Amino acid sequence: RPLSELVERGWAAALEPVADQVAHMGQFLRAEIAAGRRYLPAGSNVLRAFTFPFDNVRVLIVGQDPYPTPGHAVGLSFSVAPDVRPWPRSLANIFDEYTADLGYPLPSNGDLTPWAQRGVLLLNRVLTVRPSNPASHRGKGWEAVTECAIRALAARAAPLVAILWGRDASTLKPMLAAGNCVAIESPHPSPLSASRGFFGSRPFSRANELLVGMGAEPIDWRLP
Ligand SMILES: NC1=NC(=O)NC(=O)C1
Ligand SMILES: [Cl-]
Repeated sequence: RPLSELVERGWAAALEPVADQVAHMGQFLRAEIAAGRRYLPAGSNVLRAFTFPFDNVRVLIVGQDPYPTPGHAVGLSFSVAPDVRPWPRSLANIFDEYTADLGYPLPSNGDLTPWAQRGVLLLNRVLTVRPSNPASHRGKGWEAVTECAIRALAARAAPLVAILWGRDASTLKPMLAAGNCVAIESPHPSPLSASRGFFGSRPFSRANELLVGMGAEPIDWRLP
């Protein structure tokens, strides 16, 4: 199916340079199934981050690979379905920072869809994984797709704040360099850094200070 059927209109235009590579990745996933290997998230969720409007993205959160445990990955980085419990460790850590940074009560569930609906792009650099095999689809072709996405956001006239929660943070920074109104949060602790740099990093409040300083609306980070 063409991009226009898979992703939101603005994203379909932004991702046109990787249209053939996206189709190629569809073929890779089919071949995995044919080879007797599984992948996560579900096929219908692989491109889910790009189903919210490109034009309203104001914050980019970048992870590395999807959750490797069956029933966790849902196509938005770090998110889980609202009936998943206990939360994965990374997400529990994210929520302990959420409460500290913002002063909001602990969320009821792990669904980050409200962030996506408000202009937060919950991107992983690699969009699929073989279950129980962490980082197993590294180098299989997603990187050109997600790089295209990142560079497209940075080329927009609009403000953008980037939060780098993956191992490749240092490879990602240059992709964000050309954007005139792009601010990248540094340093780059990841959720599992926990009290050795992640807690107290204030990613949500800092994003909003930066957006407001650039004349953009803040993100409402509140979760139920
Ligand atoms: N634990 C996780 N690490 C990531 O980098 N991304 C995810 O979606 C989940
Ligand atoms: Cl985790």
